[PDB]
Amino acid sequence: LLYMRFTENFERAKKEALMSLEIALRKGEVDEDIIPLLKKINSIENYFTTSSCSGRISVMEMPHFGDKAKWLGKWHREVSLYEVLEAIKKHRSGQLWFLVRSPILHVGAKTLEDAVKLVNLAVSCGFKYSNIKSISNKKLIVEIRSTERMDVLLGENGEIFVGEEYLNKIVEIANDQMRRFKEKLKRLESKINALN
Amino acid sequence: MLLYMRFTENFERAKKEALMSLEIALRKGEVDEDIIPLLKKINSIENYFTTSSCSGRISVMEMPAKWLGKWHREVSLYEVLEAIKKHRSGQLWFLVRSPILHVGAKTLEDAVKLVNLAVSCGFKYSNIKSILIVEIRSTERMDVLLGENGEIFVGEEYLNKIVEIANDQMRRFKEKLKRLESKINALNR
Repeated sequence: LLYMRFTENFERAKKEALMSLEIALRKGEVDEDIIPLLKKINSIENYFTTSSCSGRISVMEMPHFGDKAKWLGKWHREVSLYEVLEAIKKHRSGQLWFLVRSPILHVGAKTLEDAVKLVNLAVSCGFKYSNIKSISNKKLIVEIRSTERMDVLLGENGEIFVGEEYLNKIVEIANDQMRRFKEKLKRLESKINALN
Repeated sequence: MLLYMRFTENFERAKKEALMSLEIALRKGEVDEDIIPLLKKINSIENYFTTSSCSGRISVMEMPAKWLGKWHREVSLYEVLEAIKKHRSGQLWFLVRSPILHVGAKTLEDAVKLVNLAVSCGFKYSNIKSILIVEIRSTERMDVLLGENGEIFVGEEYLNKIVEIANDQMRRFKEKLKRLESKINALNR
């Protein structure tokens, strides 16, 4: 590690990140929910954004938990029991899981001080799992993430273990968590202005 | 002020206090035996010291939290079932948590070298935390909804499967801890 090299390389790193975002947007590959937030972060002089996401609910099958797998259903919105049931109907092999995951934002910072300021702001907005993920000679990345999540086993190798009542309760909680993620992202967007 | 050569403020005093806290924890057996080797190795390195740390854990809890059961080892189905029977209100969850270590470091270079090594050993969520300190953490976390407001939604067969998967994670945790401990010597100069 070369001290202060990421600061020296910041202008370059930001320009490259902006080009990547510009194309991603025009290609319709960015979760629309957080497009406003990403544009806002990039409008602040000492930061830029890299690959990010706004939260997800998924019905997927994998050999063993943690070994991320095949997505039968993937949503970054709240879902209905119908949508989930349609995904479940496709289950054939491995462990079938219903997963809820927090949004994840990766942000480059010009200095260590800028990074710590952002981490502290993110935590204040409800993203307790925010921190400095990496420091290299090219850039310093801050990761913003929340603690909410769910991992429910739905079946294994074609067999389904749950019924409609339990599935209804799981979807209810899942949608509550998704609602919280969306609320926290909007809160962060409104407060990042303080970074100036 | 953030100083690269003074990453963890008052390192000397902090390490002296941390070593004192570890001595007490060891004597009362309040230290997860699974992480003892690693903790001792990290503190033997001049540029580091460990603080609030823990090994992987399985628990049953309810929140609107109240812990109904807590274990730092592979659990049995029956001890988990008994914990679940204590559920009365709120959301009932079965949780699996990765071991977590907090490490102080003399310089930023020391902190980054440790994060990079930990990540290479399987602790992908290792990072630099603002309180600055290094946090070492893995990814095999689990949060399973089991019931709500006194009503359990799952049966014993289902719980047995969850317990088996949880124990599989705990074994994976032990494996990663051994790999990290066997490589931590590289940080010495």
